[PDB]
Amino acid sequence: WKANLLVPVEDPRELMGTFDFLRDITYPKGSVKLLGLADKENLLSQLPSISEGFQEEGVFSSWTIIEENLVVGMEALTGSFFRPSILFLRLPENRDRDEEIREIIRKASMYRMGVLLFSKHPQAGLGRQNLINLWIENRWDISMELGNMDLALLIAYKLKSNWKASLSFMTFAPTAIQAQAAENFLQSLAELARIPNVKMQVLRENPIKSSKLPFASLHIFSLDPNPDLDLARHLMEKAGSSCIFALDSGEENALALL
Amino acid sequence: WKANLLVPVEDPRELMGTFDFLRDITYPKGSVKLLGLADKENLLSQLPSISEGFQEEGVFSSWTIIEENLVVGMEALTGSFFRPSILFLRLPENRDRDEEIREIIRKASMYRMGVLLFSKHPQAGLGRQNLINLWIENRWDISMELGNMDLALLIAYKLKSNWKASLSFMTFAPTAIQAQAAENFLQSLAELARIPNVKMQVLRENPIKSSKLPFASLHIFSLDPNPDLDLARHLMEKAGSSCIFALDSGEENALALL
Repeated sequence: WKANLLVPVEDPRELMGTFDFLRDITYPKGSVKLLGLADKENLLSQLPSISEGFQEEGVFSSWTIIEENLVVGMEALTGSFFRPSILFLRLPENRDRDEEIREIIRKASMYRMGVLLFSKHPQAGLGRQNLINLWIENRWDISMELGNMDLALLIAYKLKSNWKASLSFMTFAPTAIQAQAAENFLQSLAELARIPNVKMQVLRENPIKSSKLPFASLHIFSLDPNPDLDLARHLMEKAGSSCIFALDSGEENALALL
Repeated sequence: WKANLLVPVEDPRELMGTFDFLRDITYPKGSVKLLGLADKENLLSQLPSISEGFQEEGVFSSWTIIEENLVVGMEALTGSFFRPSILFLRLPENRDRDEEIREIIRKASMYRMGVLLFSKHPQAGLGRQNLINLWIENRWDISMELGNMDLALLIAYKLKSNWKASLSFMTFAPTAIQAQAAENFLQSLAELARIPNVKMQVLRENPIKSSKLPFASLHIFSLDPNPDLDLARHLMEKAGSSCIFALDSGEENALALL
């Protein structure tokens, strides 16, 4: 599997702060397209250098300069070489952009694109990068049709591998019968995907409802096609660590890759 | 050389966000003492785990729980095994604590302690950790008595080595005669300290006065015994990347180590 990211950049300093993480998602032979948006930040000077940096660190890369611009950005991707694309967005602390962000997210599916929405904890950042939780939504038999969790799983596996971190699958269930089915589903997923040393937790309570989350450097969730961005922010704050939210294009088949 | 840090911790999430950097300063066989200050953050649960984490990652570590407390913290260090100590402080964005911070810095020298003051850029963080600038104050013959720059140099060398980053020595001079002397001093320092592949820049203007700084992942400066914390903040903002400020205990002899 190779992640090909479209990364809008307004501020090159934010990009520099995210470089290693973008690299960890895409290494090896994945790709990163830097889409520079407008030039007080002198993107013209910085983007080419950062793009060359990705190449030096084993990831393919390109850059261009200049919400309507994101649509054009994705539209331009259509027949490009670097295969299925994924839109990488940062979830800001300020809510001033939630509507555009939501609109961008809604639009990305139209262009056969997955979306990664990254909510980096302002104090912890990615911490020790040694523990990853993949949160699997209450469903429990395994069809290749995993529904909206293929990108989440692929990212979990990729970061497990690039960070050499421990990975846990987390879910929740209302009843004993459902809890058992969820346990069995998680064990089957790990077994099919051939991911070793995965720990499973089936929780009594939903992560949105609980007071605390089981600790991780990074929590991976699925992103609802019609997301509550405040819910996303709340999860990160409650976790006390970084969260990433993954919306499928609908074209990924994680198991067939893994 | 082995850095033995005293690290006050009020918020374990900030500690998690700084863990790798503290490790990069102290690895290998350096040490980190976590001094937990007061318990809504449940330091009692988190500090022991983080301390064990340092040990796992090849750095010695200990922890205790509970401005007056920092003085006691350092006072307690007196005859402890882990040799010369260095106080590690974060420079917050909010100025509410500058006076206490300044007082702490002033006090640290009394206990034969160096001080590292870290100003992490809120967007760039440590970026790609591939370029380090060591800023050497306008002086130019080499005496073992480098004055207030021994800790700065040792940290530059340590991070160069642990990040496998490129290192540059930066300085400034008012006249051609002084510029030549500074060039020669920097070449001599690199040669004596046996640090290879160091690039030297002698600038026309002071870093405080210039509009922009030559780019680095991390700028290392000396910290004035009586520091202007706003000047420190300004340097980081102008740089667009992280800065660390190092005040000597006065007992370090960097060259004799390097």
